[PDB]
Amino acid sequence: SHMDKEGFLNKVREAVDVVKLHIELGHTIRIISHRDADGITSAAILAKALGREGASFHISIVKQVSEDLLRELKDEDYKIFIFSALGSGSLSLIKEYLKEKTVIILDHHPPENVKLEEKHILVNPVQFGANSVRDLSGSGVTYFFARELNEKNRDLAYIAIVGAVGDMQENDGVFHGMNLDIIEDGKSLGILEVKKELRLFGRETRPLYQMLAYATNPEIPEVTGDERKAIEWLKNKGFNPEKKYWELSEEEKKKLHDFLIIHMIKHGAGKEDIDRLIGDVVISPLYPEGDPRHEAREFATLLNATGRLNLGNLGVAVCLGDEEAFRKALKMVEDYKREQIEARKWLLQNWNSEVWEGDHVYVLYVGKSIRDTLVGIAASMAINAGLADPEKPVIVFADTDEDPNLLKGSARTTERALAKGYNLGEALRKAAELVNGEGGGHAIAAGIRIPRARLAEFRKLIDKILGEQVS
Ligand SMILES: Nc1ccn([C@@H]2O[C@H](COP(=O)(O)O)[C@@H](O)[C@H]2O)c(=O)n1
Ligand SMILES: Nc1ccn([C@@H]2O[C@H](COP(=O)(O)O)[C@@H](O)[C@H]2O)c(=O)n1
Ligand SMILES: Nc1ccn([C@@H]2O[C@H](COP(=O)(O)O)[C@@H](O)[C@H]2O)c(=O)n1
Ligand SMILES: [Zn+2]
Ligand SMILES: [Zn+2]
Ligand SMILES: [Zn+2]
Repeated sequence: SHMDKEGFLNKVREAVDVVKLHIELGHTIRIISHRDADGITSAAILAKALGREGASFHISIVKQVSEDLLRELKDEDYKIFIFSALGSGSLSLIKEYLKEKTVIILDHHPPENVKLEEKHILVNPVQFGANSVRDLSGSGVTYFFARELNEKNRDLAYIAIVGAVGDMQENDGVFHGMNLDIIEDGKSLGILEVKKELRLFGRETRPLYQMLAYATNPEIPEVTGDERKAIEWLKNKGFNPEKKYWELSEEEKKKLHDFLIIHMIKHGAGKEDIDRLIGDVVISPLYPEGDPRHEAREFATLLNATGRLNLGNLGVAVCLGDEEAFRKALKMVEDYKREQIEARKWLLQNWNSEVWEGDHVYVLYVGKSIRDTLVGIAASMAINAGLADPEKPVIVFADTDEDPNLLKGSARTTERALAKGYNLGEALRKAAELVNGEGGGHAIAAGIRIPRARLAEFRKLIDKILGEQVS
């Protein structure tokens, strides 16, 4: 990939001009944002930026831009809608249901290849050469929107990076694309620092043995999922296992890094996993050490915890400095992490007996054993736990809140699988059109909803469609 950065920024400036037309008239800005760290930070960036202009706004945090959602937004009397961190795969639907409204899409998903009307403006870095999961996230698009609207919005650079980390834009251990420009803005203001550190959840709030035991991206062999063994390993290497990572000296951190790298090599971990163990970690002196907001991944996890309970609006308030919202959000992270480890335990126990393996895909139907909103994490964990061939994409389906006749599915894969030609977003979109469902997303990570009774048909279909992508 390679971004035309100034061309993208000129498109951003075009959207800023449109939103200013509505601010002048006192129009309330309707905001629809994705239910994850990327979308929650996106909405907070818009809330702070519009607040600086004295404009009013109304935020909803949602899972997807569905035809049903757009039917609802069609009847709302707002004059302008901003979709942030989602929507680029729903341009035809937005064109239909919001035809007589002004729409701004601040997003980084692979855009639907259709023509938009004059009052609908897509602001998407992928259209200017970006890799959708690496060069900029939804919070990043929203950040540059806010920055062009008012230069004072550069103080949102850390919140923007929180969304990027939540979206795993530094999944290979380093930041890329225009995320590096946001980082430079934040450094100039002194509100963020980039450290070369252990890229695991728990730098601020977890004891070291839980930082190691929670590691699923990448896993630490023999230690992941076993706090007792994590304690034994840490003590044997000379570390107080109850200490938090932020309490280690820089000398002690580097010693831990060496021990972990040697451990992964001795247990045969792959080069890709070793390379993303140590890398860019973003902290912020705006918050105290030991506070999850002090580090981007802990902050993103805190926001994801509010989204999981359908309290994304509380996550927005956390980003905006509401300390009472922060105290509530702290109480949601423990159940969030515990359920992920339980999902991994179920996968290890049931993968061999339940998974359907085609020529180009694994399809796992977990029934009700894993929450519908966790099937994506589960698919990724099947790869990281070594259950799945890294070159074969994994799709996990579960029963879902949304509909008793529906299955919610998530697809995940690796960069080496993408090198073979697979594109999960495109494959799921095309398969959904044939089994009376709905799907799409990134090449490396995508979602789909299908009727439960069409699962067997879907498995054969998606295997064939993925195979046709193999060049
Ligand atoms: N392999 C993986 C994949 C996801 N996760 C968790 O899932 C969260 C969000 O995952 P998605 O980006 O797939 O929605 C991450 O921030 C992390 O807490 C994990 O712990 N291990
Ligand atoms: N119909 C769909 C379903 C999911 N997606 C995208 O696919 C990605 C992964 O989906 P899940 O998080 O639902 O597994 C998300 O970025 C989501 O916005 C999409 O663009 N169109
Ligand atoms: N290298 C990467 C980068 C992102 N991802 C996934 O891509 C998705 C991006 O989230 P959105 O669809 O919400 O933008 C997340 O599920 C994230 O875990 C990945 O699976 N591998
Ligand atoms: Zn260039
Ligand atoms: Zn998102
Ligand atoms: Zn995103």
